[PDB]
Amino acid sequence: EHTWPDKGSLYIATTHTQARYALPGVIKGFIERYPRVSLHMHQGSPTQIAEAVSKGNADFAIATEALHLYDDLVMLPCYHWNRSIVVTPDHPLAATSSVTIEALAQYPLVTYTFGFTGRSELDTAFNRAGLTPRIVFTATDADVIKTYVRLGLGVGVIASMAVDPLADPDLVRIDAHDIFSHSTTKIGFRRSTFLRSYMYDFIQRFAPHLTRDVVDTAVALRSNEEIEAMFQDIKLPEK
Amino acid sequence: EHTWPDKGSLYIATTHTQARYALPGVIKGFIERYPRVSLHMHQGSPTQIAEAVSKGNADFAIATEALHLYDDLVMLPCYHWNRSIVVTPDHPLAATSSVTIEALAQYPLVTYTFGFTGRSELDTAFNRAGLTPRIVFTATDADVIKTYVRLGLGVGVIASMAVDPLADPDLVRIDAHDIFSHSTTKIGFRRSTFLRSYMYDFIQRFAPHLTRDVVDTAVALRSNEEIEAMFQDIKLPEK
Repeated sequence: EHTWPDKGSLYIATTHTQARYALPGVIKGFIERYPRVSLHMHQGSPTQIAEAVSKGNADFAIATEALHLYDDLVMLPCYHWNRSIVVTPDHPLAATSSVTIEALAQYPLVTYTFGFTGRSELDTAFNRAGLTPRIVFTATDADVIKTYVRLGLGVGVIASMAVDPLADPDLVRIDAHDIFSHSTTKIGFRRSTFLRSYMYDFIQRFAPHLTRDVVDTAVALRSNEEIEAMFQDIKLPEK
Repeated sequence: EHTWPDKGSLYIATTHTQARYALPGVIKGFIERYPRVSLHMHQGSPTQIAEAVSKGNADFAIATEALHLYDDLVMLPCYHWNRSIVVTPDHPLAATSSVTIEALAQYPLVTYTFGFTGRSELDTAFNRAGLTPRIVFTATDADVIKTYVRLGLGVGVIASMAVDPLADPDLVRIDAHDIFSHSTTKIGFRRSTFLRSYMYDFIQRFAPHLTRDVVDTAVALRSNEEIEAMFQDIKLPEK
């Protein structure tokens, strides 16, 4: 009754973070809406996702910049996100009134894999603070990070969207927005890709401010930098 | 009282599957046992894990062959594992008395990422059966695979060790051991790595049949093939 007969395919390339926490609700709304649209989703590295859209068979890249690198893709900012610190309750950090980055760097760290899903913002942060991060555990998944934090491997740094006190009781969470710069999740595709109505639809559903009018305009800019500044006077979604 | 004062480091490179399901209990037993041993664990692709041990800073590669590719690593078989089919209960497969591969290939598939964690055994299987797999979703993580299966993207093929009816109620599981050949998880390191007592200890704890005597012998074989046939007359662990 309220579905579309639109026929086609939607091939998306994304990371674990998006597919796990950002995507499922959207995809559910989409697949129900567009039954004759075959949906594909393939997890890979920022470099692999790039390839898949730049050279391969993917329609859309959904990743935190970079990327969707470069460059030679139309990039549209979707939302901002940052990190939380996860530890065990008898950890020293859990008992420190306000946690600085210096107090954090005294400890072994459990976090995302190199380059990354917001790791380079972490390393940049440590460099800027004249500090050396003791990285003990790297993984793509926030689920494994929690496990190893739970058994005492170290301090966990993950996306805040990957934290749930009802799904993760007993791990203490520490908001670290004033420790790390935020990350921007973006969406993109080749300039030659014909934008179907279900494509705009998916886009707007993932990023509301990305209406068909601003999407076509952004395409016409021929610059992902000018697309970014397009939204500098509004507040992007935060997750 | 029952711990060791042994000082050193254990740098391991593995996949999501091992770190999530095979590793945590072992690591927990290890870290408690060897407090002055700094433990590292880094998730990556079979090729990245190889590099890390062949050229990088990793001590041990823990991965399903390949690898731990090649070759130029000492490879020791740890255990055998196979796949299960996960679907929703009103799925046609869930209602088919005994599921063949042909009946499986009629459906969109949700599984591991290319090359892989037992995916090439899947593709080989389909090739052998003169069938074309409709791969819709690839991921490193069995957790995301379940989610997308749950919302109806397709049929899930995962490691059986990643299935738990108490942790995953309402997804029906289909044992597919007679559909796919099993996979062998292996462990390895450079010939030049000095084997510490905590290293043998970790090894034997991950693979009981890998005692210090069979480990040193395997090292002396100068062939990972001859190491494999060493255990052809015993039954390796199955998970």
